Amino acid sequence: SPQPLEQIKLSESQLSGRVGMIEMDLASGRTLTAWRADERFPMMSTFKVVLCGAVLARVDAGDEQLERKIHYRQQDLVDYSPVSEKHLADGMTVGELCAAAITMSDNSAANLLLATVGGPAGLTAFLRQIGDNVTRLDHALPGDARDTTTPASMAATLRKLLTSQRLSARSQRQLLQWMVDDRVAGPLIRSVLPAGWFIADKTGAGERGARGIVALLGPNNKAERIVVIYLRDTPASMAERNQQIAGIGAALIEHWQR
Ligand SMILES: OC[C@H]1O[C@H](O[C@H]2[C@H](O)[C@@H](O)[C@H](OCCCCCCC3CCCCC3)O[C@@H]2CO)[C@H](O)[C@@H](O)[C@@H]1O
Ligand SMILES: *C(=O)/C=C/N[C@@H](C(=O)O)[C@](C)(COC(=O)CCCC(=O)O)S(=O)O
Repeated sequence: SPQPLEQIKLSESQLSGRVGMIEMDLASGRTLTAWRADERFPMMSTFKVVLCGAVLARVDAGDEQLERKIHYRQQDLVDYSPVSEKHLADGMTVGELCAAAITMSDNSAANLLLATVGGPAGLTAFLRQIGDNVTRLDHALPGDARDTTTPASMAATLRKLLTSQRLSARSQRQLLQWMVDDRVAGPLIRSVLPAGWFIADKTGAGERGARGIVALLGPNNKAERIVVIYLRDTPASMAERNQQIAGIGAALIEHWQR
């Protein structure tokens, strides 16, 4: 593979789309690679990690419990509810809702959780409170800033949730574990990663070719770096979008020591 930046450029050329990317040391926030890092991209399902960060902040504050059982009705379900559709009789705990939202991208779970943090306005206020003045949730054509972030903002926000003292030790540990447990792409990624490489992640997909991943990655079985990659405005097949992101991954892996 070529160098990371060379591969990012090749991916834009092949996809006819915009790629946005940050590679960041998790412990320190050192930025290693930045490409369109201040440009806006649709977050898609990647917002679910930030959502559950806000849920954990309420738990830490004494205003929520991960144990608390939420009962919901079939009429409350929205499109794509692979876990939540199974619990109409018995409900789900707030913690289970977060696990379903992050690890399965369960939309009904995310919707229920979003209500608890005061909707999109409430989540946006949470972001402003932790110093993210860029990311916004309002609920995919160009010029629409709704439900968007930048690679730099998302990376900084994820770092703050995972490592700063904004969340309790236990809550940091929980948020990381939900990402380790991703079922959408985690096992697939492991299957193609060389031995010794740690992965935790949340994926996203959307209209007009939108595709993305927020991940922790590193050799020696350590979450050494945050990697955020967003694609937008490409007509490419999902398989091709996946392959291009994987290719950027390969360039990082082959050329890690920078
Ligand atoms: O340094 C040489 C390494 O190169 C290859 O590994 C290949 C691997 O066989 C391939 O499957 C992967 O594809 C990349 C798959 C990445 C999966 C997605 C990555 C995500 C994670 C972070 C956020 C965005 C991308 O590339 C690497 C590097 O060439 C060899 O197989 C391996 O033995 C060796 O250790
Ligand atoms: C989050 O990114 C959601 C993406 N797409 C869903 C949606 O728009 O609600 C779909 C229902 C597809 O969902 C999936 O394939 C699950 C995995 C999505 C993910 O990568 O998180 S819609 O058909 O696009």
